[PDB]
Amino acid sequence: GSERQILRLKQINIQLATKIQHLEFSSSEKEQEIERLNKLLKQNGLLGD
Amino acid sequence: GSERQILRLKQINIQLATKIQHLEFSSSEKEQEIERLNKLLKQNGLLG
Repeated sequence: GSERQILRLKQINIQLATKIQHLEFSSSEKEQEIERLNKLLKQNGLLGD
Repeated sequence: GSERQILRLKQINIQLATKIQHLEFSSSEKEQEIERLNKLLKQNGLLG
């Protein structure tokens, strides 16, 4: 149907909105690991000066 | 009518799909940054 696109898009967009939140969490976990590693390298003299 | 509603839903859909592609790309960049930081820790004897 032409109008039949309505439900399909609605439902895809809900799934994509959810997937964005999962990907934001996983991206944040990786940022926190990067910060942890940068601190370890800095405390050990390996991040410059 | 329905044609305008559909166009708006398609606009939202591409904005969401673009954001997902960005987060997948940035997350893979971050995994590479983690691998490089881990290699430098291993090389300096901080990973056993």
